[PDB]
Order: sequence, then structure tokens, then C-alpha cells
Amino acid sequence: GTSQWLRKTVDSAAVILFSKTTCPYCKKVKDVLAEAKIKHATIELDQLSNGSAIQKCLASFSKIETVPQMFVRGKFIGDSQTVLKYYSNDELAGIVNESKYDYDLIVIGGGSGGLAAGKEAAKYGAKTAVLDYVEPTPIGTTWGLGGTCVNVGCIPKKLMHQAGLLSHALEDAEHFGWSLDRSKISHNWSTMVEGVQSHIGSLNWGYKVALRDNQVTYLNAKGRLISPHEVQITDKNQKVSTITGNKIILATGERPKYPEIPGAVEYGITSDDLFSLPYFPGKTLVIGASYVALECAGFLASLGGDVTVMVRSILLRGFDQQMAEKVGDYMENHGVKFAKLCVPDEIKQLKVVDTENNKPGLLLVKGHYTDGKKFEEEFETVIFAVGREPQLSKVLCETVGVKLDKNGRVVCTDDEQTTVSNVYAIGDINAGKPQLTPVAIQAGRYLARRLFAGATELTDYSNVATTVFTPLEYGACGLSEEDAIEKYGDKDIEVYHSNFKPLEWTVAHREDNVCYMKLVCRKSDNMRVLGLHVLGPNAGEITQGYAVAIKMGATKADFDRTIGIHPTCSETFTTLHVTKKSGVSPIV
Amino acid sequence: GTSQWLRKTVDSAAVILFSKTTCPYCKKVKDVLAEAKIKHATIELDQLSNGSAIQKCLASFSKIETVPQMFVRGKFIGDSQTVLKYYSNDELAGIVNESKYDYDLIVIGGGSGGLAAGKEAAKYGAKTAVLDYVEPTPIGTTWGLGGTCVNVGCIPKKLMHQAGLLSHALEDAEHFGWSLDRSKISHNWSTMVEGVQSHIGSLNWGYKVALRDNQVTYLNAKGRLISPHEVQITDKNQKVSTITGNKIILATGERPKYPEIPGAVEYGITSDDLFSLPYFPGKTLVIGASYVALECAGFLASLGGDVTVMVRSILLRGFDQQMAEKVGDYMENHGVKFAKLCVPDEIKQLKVVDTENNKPGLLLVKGHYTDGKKFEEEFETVIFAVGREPQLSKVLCETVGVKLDKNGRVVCTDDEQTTVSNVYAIGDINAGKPQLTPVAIQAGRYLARRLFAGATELTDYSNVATTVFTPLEYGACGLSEEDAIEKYGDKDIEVYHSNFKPLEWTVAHEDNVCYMKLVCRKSDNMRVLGLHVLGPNAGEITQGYAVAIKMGATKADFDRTIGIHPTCSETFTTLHVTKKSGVSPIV
Ligand SMILES: Cc1cc2nc3c(=O)[nH]c(=O)nc-3n(C[C@H](O)[C@H](O)[C@H](O)COP(=O)(O)OP(=O)(O)OC[C@H]3O[C@@H](n4cnc5c(N)ncnc54)[C@H](O)[C@@H]3O)c2cc1C
Ligand SMILES: Cc1cc2nc3c(=O)[nH]c(=O)nc-3n(C[C@H](O)[C@H](O)[C@H](O)COP(=O)(O)OP(=O)(O)OC[C@H]3O[C@@H](n4cnc5c(N)ncnc54)[C@H](O)[C@@H]3O)c2cc1C
Ligand SMILES: COCc1nnc(N)s1
Ligand SMILES: COCc1nnc(N)s1
Ligand SMILES: COCc1nnc(N)s1
Ligand SMILES: COCc1nnc(N)s1
Repeated sequence: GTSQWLRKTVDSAAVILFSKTTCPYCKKVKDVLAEAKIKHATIELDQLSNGSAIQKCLASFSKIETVPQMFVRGKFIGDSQTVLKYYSNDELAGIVNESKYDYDLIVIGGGSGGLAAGKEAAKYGAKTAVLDYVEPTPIGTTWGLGGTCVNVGCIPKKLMHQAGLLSHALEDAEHFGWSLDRSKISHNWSTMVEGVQSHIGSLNWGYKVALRDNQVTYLNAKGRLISPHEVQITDKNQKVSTITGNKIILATGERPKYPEIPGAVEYGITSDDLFSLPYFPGKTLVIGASYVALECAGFLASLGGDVTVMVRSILLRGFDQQMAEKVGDYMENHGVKFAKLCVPDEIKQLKVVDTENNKPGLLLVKGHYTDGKKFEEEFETVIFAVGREPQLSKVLCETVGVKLDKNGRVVCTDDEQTTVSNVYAIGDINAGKPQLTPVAIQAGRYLARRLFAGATELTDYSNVATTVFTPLEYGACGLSEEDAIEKYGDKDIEVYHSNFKPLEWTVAHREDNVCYMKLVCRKSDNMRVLGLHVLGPNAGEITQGYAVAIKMGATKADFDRTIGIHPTCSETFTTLHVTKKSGVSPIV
Repeated sequence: GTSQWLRKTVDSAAVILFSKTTCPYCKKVKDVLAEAKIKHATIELDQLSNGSAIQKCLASFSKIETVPQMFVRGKFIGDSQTVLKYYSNDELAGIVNESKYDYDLIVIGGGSGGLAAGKEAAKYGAKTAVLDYVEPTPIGTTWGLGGTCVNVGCIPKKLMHQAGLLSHALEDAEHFGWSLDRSKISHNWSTMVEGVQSHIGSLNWGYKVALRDNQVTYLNAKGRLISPHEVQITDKNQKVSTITGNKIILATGERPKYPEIPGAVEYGITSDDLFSLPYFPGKTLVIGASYVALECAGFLASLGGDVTVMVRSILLRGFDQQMAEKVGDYMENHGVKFAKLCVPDEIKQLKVVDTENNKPGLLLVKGHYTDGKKFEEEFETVIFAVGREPQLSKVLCETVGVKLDKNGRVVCTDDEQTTVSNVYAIGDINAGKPQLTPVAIQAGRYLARRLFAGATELTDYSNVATTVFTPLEYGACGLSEEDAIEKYGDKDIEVYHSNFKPLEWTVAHEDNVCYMKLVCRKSDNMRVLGLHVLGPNAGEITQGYAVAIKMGATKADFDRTIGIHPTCSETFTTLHVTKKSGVSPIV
């Protein structure tokens, strides 16, 4: 029924007004609340299909059936006359601030999702605290508010990716008639790092301002859920206390793993350290083969570093393997070396990091290949990118009763709820969800709208598009080719594909047949597009809009009947015709 | 119903075979035709939903109801025994070349649409000729096969744009840590033009190879339609002759206009001349305000030139006017000067063009502003971008009966047919269609499939997306904002909008110049009627969304899709400020 919607809304909301748009009785209660510096949500009943039934159900609480009606934290406050009887008597602040807990909402985690949920909750009148603390890395690195993307993730990595792209810009400029000689131009690592850290510092500051201007309490404190409604916090001075909240959101993210081998923690670094490193890495070994490892190797080479990637098995496990091979081939051709089917055994120190003179150390790496032969080479810097994990034992006492999966992530329902009914989890620690910043933001915002404004919208987690920012970018939306075959059978999968060449590469004398795209389609379902894949420049900008068409169920015919924009790389999707079954070449 | 399809299909097809995939007798006839190099179309009756009706209806032509049946130019040739008999007896080649006309298809015009139409028809066995001739510009400029885009349009204009974009990329490089100093780097015009002309030459060559390998006859001759089936050709040696064809496609495009003022033809140039000009233009006056005018003024500025645009009234007439003003404001902050509400009266010559030393001349331009005040300035080069027109009197005798609208364009039904039943028109001269290269290509290809392979798919001309390649690009798909209010009323229109800033612009040091909006319809589930974005890589951004708009996308379809981070395009997935709210769109 409607009755248990209405009654979840009233129960959970902080301050909420049931109202209508034509009623000037409601319009005067609003203006009172605005000037009184009171935030609230507002269900306009004349714009809901079944506003009539809701008016009746309000009477179960208030014994009346008209509008406006104001509730605070589950209790009916009054109608239009009673609100002004409280206002002019100056009894209104004591009533709107009445609560069994310190906060309506405590977010443990000040990253992508944490800050996004906190700000949206506060819009609708919820008393909100946001906790953030950055445990330092083994060598001591630390940073400010905003989470992993803002400080040591998407933002600093794409900015260094852009710095790497601009070396090809300097090469190309010669052929388009500019008088520079790229031969005599070199890169300065620490000038880059200063500009990058300057931008991050402005996001740190901007988030503190945003929280302040939304009346959100920010505590730079480590938090721990000790009971369903109690969060124990620790100061920067080591002072412990306890705060209480009605709803809890866990949004604490992950940190990089190290392999269990001698020397790794003591002498290597991870991505957490790379984006503010005060010396150029020098001769670098990257261990691992995820998108983090290949993206960092890619711009290290483009800035002129001597870069090696040690690969256990394959590149980009979980991604379309034909495209992953195309990515790796391009990198191998443009400076990155690979040591294939190889694994490390220990890291030995030969020289200590020189802090005063700003120089890396010197390390000796010992490893072995799957056949048996030995790996032994010296590097100045060794970077581990062997995956990320959460440490929920630090965040969450086991007696609270929040269930975790065998990987240590939180098992949630489809509306982010944990096994404890007032506790939710969003972002990287939610089991089974894609680990991406815009996913966490969308989840956090939609959930706050459900707890405090009566919203029903859920987050849709399927067919979320991605881009890997390797020297040649790789964008994808949907199934990889081998997953669609495995799920529907090779006879039911048709794949259209083609090479291409950006117009911008013609005068520049770049390669003819390295850029590549394909559509993986289901025959028996009107050639429905199951996955889209593209290797080339600006692959993120290319892929993104097609994610809407695929969310709507696009078919091959939908692509055929749409006309291209000329000249672009993206238009090549609108005229594809060569099937893989056919055996015809895809070259240009 | 099905009946009238199969009679239209049999009459216009050149060589066509009706068959079934599972039939070894049809396979036997296919294998004979491959070996004899006899190109043909093929209808596979067992993959069509009314193949049974078609099968019975073939008997009205062939007095049989079995497959495989082969036709040539409206005549039943036989079943598998009759065809093999012809093969074995050496009679099959003469039968399949029997024609009342010289060609199954004559295309007049070897540009974007004509080449696409020509190459596609040949795949189905049509005996095809393609005609192309380039009348020179007033100063003598001419070029090779491929049309306006390939030679004096999209392809050279975007390479030159690209040259201009690299100048800001050299600036940005310093801030991201590269040692270069932008201040001591300069641009060589003739080096660029050589690289551009070299790529165009490779396209000229590749199209000639393409026509050769499809057995299309290429005649570098001017063609004129003198009767429904007769095309008069004139040689590069002025030899005149007449060829005949069953179906005629007109695809002759347009050329730039000149204003009727003294000195304009004698001392100015147009875009036709600019992309192969041997000298740098110098101080340039661009007259006009279309996307050609603004794109060219744009890269000439970025390459270091002193550039002025003379605007009669507004910029980008017919495009969303708020977006056009943003496009022009950005150009004005980055070098381009504007002479607003202004029109030219005459061009006077001060220095002739110096061919020996490779230098432009010198000109005095006189004009007036709308209030009467006078304009008088000196420039080395004057570029007219005051529109384009067909000249179908050069193409089409009046007595053939092909009807034209009041602009001289061809009035066509929604299958590209003219008032004469064997004559079709495609591309720029098709009245009322967006004048774009992918549109011409799609129309020429789809039409050839209907004339010669029994296809029925029409070309969809609605909601075709565009990009204007100004220094900051402007992508668009669907109705402008003012157009949508005119059609549905202000109360039924919601506009969501936001400024944004590329991540690449942060370390490189404007905050709120990039902009995008969605124009929606309240009473139709908030249906997206127009998408607009100003920013970098706007074509790459806009294109994919054109599929979702074609499928009828709403605001909720945009909200429920997750973004790709960090990108510019992802800002479309989280828009929330409305124009009626009065809230500011900056970030
Ligand atoms: C190198 C790298 C590059 C990436 N690039 C991209 C990209 O291009 N695009 C993309 O979409 N995603 C990218 N990601 C993934 C993206 O960063 C994550 O999906 C996202 O940051 C997860 O958000 P979150 O809110 O769940 O966690 P986080 O952003 O990690 O925020 C959690 C915060 O809570 C803090 N915290 C932890 N424990 C406690 C505690 N007990 N008390 C208080 N605070 C605590 C953490 O220190 C942190 O500040 C990248 C990740 C990495 C590592
Ligand atoms: C500066 C500029 C930039 C442009 N940029 C873009 C862009 O970025 N994207 C886009 O989509 N569109 C762009 N266009 C438009 C695009 O060029 C046209 O839409 C396209 O060329 C139309 O093709 P068409 O086949 O109709 O004609 P055309 O390509 O003009 O082909 C006509 C051909 O027929 C020849 N011909 C004429 N008369 C005869 C005759 N009697 N006998 C034989 N041959 C004859 C002509 O000389 C020419 O070779 C641009 C146009 C210009 C001028
Ligand atoms: C539990 O760690 C104590 C803390 N140190 N710095 C903070 N900001 S909180
Ligand atoms: C998830 O696998 C982590 C690793 N990758 N490369 C290694 N050598 S260990
Ligand atoms: C009037 O034009 C005669 C020509 N015909 N084809 C050429 N190449 S010159
Ligand atoms: C034929 O000329 C008409 C014009 N169009 N734009 C101008 N500035 S003058």
C-alpha cells in the first residue's frame, strides 16, 4: 500500500512538509521556515499521482486531512496556525532541534561517496556529521579531504596523463608548420608535481568550504562503529569520545596492497606516494598489470622515464582481452618494456633515498619467470600495483553485527542497507558493485534522498561505462566479447568492427591501423548491442554518450539510422559493416 | 502490396537472383556467376517474412514458382538448367550485357554523395558511370576528384583548425612541466599547406583507384541532362557527345557566392581559394558570419594573423542564438576583431598580388554601418563567406521537366525522386535537407540499394547532429531553444544547464566559459528536444548522444546513466539547475 511508504518517510525524515502548490496557506509556512533558517523537504501532493490517498493516510498521524502538515523526526508538529503559534512565541528552534541522537546522519569517510551523501542529506534539514582521516603510508605520505580520487587517484593521474599526451603535441606541431624542435625539449618532474598539488589543494579547501556553507560538521577524526548508533572518534591529539547518530553511512574506501615478500614495504612505493613524490622516480619497475599499473607506466614513459612492467599473467584481467592486448602492444611500441610471465621474490636496498639533495635510492630486484629462469635487475624506484583492499576491522566492531563477504566487503541489499537496519554502505566497500567515483557519488546522493526526502529512486549499477587512460585510451560500455559468447553461445553473437585513423594523425604521420572499435551484438534479440569498445584518442568523450543509448536498449539498427558528425573519430560507429564471421579485413 | 514491390524491384534491378540459402541449385548458379565475374544482387527468399507470397508472385513474370530465378533488366533469364545452358554455350555474357541504354546509372557529380552512390550501385551489377568536373575559381584555382568537403571543405578546414589548436597546446605544455617557451615559436603557412595538400592528393588518388576496382567509369567531363535519359558530356578538349542511362542521379553541389559590389570578384577570394593559397593571407578581412566565416577567421587568428570579421546582423543565423553569442565572445577574447552591423560597398586595389616574391597584394575596403557611419580600412586579403548556391541551369535543361524551388534546388519526394520518374537528386541540391557530408553519403548509398537490390530503407533526415569547429567548438543535436519555445510554448519547455571546466584547463590556468544545456518538453516525459555543448572535442562529445535522441531519450534516461570520470561529457549525466529557477549555472 501507499500507507507504508508514507510511514517510512515520516519515520526517517528530519523536517518534512506535506504541501500543495496552489495553497497560499502552505506558501506562508514555507516563507516562515526560509527566513527562520530552517531546511526541510517538501512533498507537493498535487503533483503526485496518488496525492489523494496520502492525504487520508496523514490522518493516521495527525487526525486531520488538509495541507499544510509539518513533521519533525517522526512526530506531527502542527498545521498552519500551530506553526505560527510556535514561531511568534519563539518555541520553534527548540522543536526543530529536538532529537534522540546527536545527529540524524554520521558518515564515516570523506571521499567521493561520503561527501556526496553528506551534502545532499544536509540540503533536506538532516543534522549531518562527516568524519575523515588519512592514515599515512609506510614512508609517511598523507593528504587532505576528498578521498582517493581527489588526492591519489583519478584527478592527479589524469593530469599526469595529460602531461604525457603533450609530448606528442610537441612532435605533431612540427608537421603542422610550427617552428619548434621537439628534440631539444625535456620535462621537469617537480614543476609538474607542484601544479598538480596546487590543484588538489584547491579541492581540499573547496570541500571544507562546501561542508561549512551547508551546516555540516566536519571532524578530521578516525571513526569506529562500536554499536548500531554509537561512533567512537579519536582526535588528532589522541582524545577519544563518542557521538551518536540515527542513520550511519559507511564510506571508507580502500588502500593499496603489498605482496608478502621481503623488502616491499620497506623499499617500494605505491600510487599513494607517486602523485606527490618530491624526486623524479628515475629507472622504474611497475609490478602488476591492472589499469593503475598500465596508466602510471604509460605517462612515466611519455615523460621520458625508463619504465618496465612486470606481468604475472595477463593485462587487464576482467576486461576484453583482445582490446587489452591492443593497449599493451601500443605501449610496447612507444617506450614501455614488459617482463612477461614474471613475479618478484625480494627487494634489496643498495642506496638509501637522498632527502636533502632530492634523489631516489637504488634497489636490486630479484624475481623468476614461470619456466624457471631468474630475474635480476637494478631500479631506482619500485611501484606496487597488485590491487586494493578495505580494512573494515579498523572501521567496524564485529559485535555490531554488520555482515561481510569473504573478501571483507559489506553485504548490502539493493538499497545499500546492511544487516543492521539503520546502517548503510556506499562506494568501494559495497560488495559486488563497480568501484568507480561517479558510481559512489550517485549511490550516496540517491540514498540520502531516500532517507530524508521520501524518494523512491534506486541506483542502477548495470552497464556502467569505463575508460582506461593509457597512452592510447580505451573506452568500454557493456559486455566484453568473450563474456557475451560465454553467456549466449558463439552462434548467437555477431560482432561488427573496424580500424580507423584520426584526421589529426594524417599530417602528423602517425600509424594507419592501430585505432580500433567494435560492437558486440546479440542476433536473436534484434541485433541488440551488448557491448561497445573503442581504442583511440579522447576515448572517454567518445564512449560516454553511447552509454545512454545502451541504457535505453540500443540495437545495431539504431546506430545505422543515426547520421555521423564529420570529421570525428566517433562517427565511425554510425557506419560499421564488416562482421568478424565474414572474415573480411577491418583495415582502412 | 507485396505485389507492387516485386514489380518495381524486377524493373530497375540490373542483374538479380532470387534464391534460398538452403538450396544447392541456387548455390550452383551463384558459383557460375562468381567465376564469370558477373556481379548481381541477391534476394534470399527464406530470410524474408513474406517470401512465400513473393515466391508465388514471381510466376506472374516467369510462369514458375521455384528458386533460383535470374532476371536481367526486367527480363526473366531462366532457372538453373537454362542459365547453365547459356554458360556452356558462351551465350551468357551477351545476355547479361543487353541494355537499351549505355549505362544502368549515370551520376552527374563526383563528390561526397555522387561517389557514394556510384560505388554502391556497382556492387549490385549496375553498369555505372560517374562524371566530375571542377569549374575554376575567378583567379584559376581548381582541384581533383572527391568534391567540396575533400578538397575545399571539411578535410582541409579541420586540419587547419588542428594547426591552430596546437598553438594553445604549446602554451599549455609549459605549465605541465615542459621546457619550451611559446613566445619564441612561430608558424610557417606554406609548410602547413603542403602537408594539407599532400593528404588531399592521397584522397584524390584513392577515389580513382576505388572507382577503377569497382568497374565504375570515371569521365572527367562536364555533364548536362538534355532529356530524361540523355546526358550531354563535354571533354577537356571540348569534344561534345551524348551518353544514355536508365537512372540518373544529380549530385553537383554548390559553390560560394560573391556580393554584387565593385572589386569583389576581381580582388577578393573565397574558401575555394584559401586552402591552397601559396602565400600567407596577412592582415585579413572575412566578410560574413556563417560557420565557414567563423571557422576560417578562427584558425587564421590562432596561427598569428590579424583578423577582422564584418557582420551584417547576427552570427550563425539559424543556430541557437545564445550558443552563437558564446562562440563569438570567446573568439573576441582570443584575438579576433569584429565590425558589427556592417556591410561592404567596394574593394579597391593598391598593390597587385606578387607571385614572384610570394606575397599578397594590398586592398582598401569601404563600407557602412546600419546607422550610416562609414567604414574604411586596409587589408592584404579579403575573404567572402556570404553563402553558397547551386547553378542548375548549367546542369539541367529546362525542357526535361525537373522542378526546382525558389532557391534553385530540386524538389524531391522522400525517396530522392524528382518530377521525372527515372531522375533522382541527392546532397546539397536536394531542397530542404541539411547540407552535410554524412547526409549526402547516407542518402546516396541507401538510394542505390533501392534502385538495384530491392531495398526499402529510406534516409532519416531528422535530428542530424552538427559541430562548428571554431576555436572553442560547438556541438549540437535537435532544436535550438528559441525554436522549441516557438513550437510548444514557454510553459511547456524546461532547460537544464551548467558551466564546466576541463580538468586539462586547471594546471594550464577560464573557469566558466564552457557550457552545455538540454532543452526538454514538460508534457512529454521531459523529452530531450535539443542538446547543446560549447567546449573542447565537442564533436566527439555530441555524437553518441545523437543515437539516444534518435531513440527518443528523456531527462530520466540521462539521469539514470552513470558518468565516465574525468571527462567533459560526463557533466550531461548529472544536470540539475533549471533556467526557470534563476539559479546561477557556474561552478
Ligand atoms: C590510482 C587510482 C586511479 C583511479 N582512477 C579512477 C578514474 O579515472 N575514474 C573513476 O571513476 N575511478 C577511479 N578510481 C577509483 C576511485 O578513486 C574510487 O572508486 C573512489 O574514490 C571510491 O570512493 P569512496 O567514497 O568509496 O572511497 P574513498 O574516496 O577512498 O574515500 C574514503 C575516505 O574515508 C577515509 N577513511 C577510511 N577509514 C576511515 C575511518 N575509520 N574514519 C574516517 N575516515 C576514514 C579514507 O582515508 C578516505 O579519505 C581510481 C582509483 C585509484 C586508486
Ligand atoms: C568550407 C566548408 C566546410 C565544410 N565543413 C563541413 C564539415 O565539417 N562537415 C560536414 O558534414 N560538411 C561540411 N561542409 C559541407 C559539405 O562539403 C557538403 O555538404 C558536401 O560536399 C555535399 O556533397 P555533395 O555530394 O552534395 O556535393 P559536392 O561535394 O560539392 O560534389 C559536387 C561535385 O560535382 C561537380 N560538378 C558540378 N557541376 C558538374 C557538372 N555539370 N558535371 C560534372 N560534375 C559537376 C562539382 O564541381 C563537385 O566536384 C563544408 C562545406 C564548406 C564549403
Ligand atoms: C586515530 O588517529 C589519530 C588522528 N591523527 N590525526 C587525525 N586527524 S585523527
Ligand atoms: C590480483 O592480482 C594481484 C597481482 N598482480 N600481479 C602480481 N604479481 S600479484
Ligand atoms: C567546359 O568544360 C570542358 C571540360 N570538361 N572536362 C574538363 N576537365 S574541362
Ligand atoms: C549574398 O550575400 C548575403 C550576405 N550574407 N552575409 C553577409 N554579411 S552579406
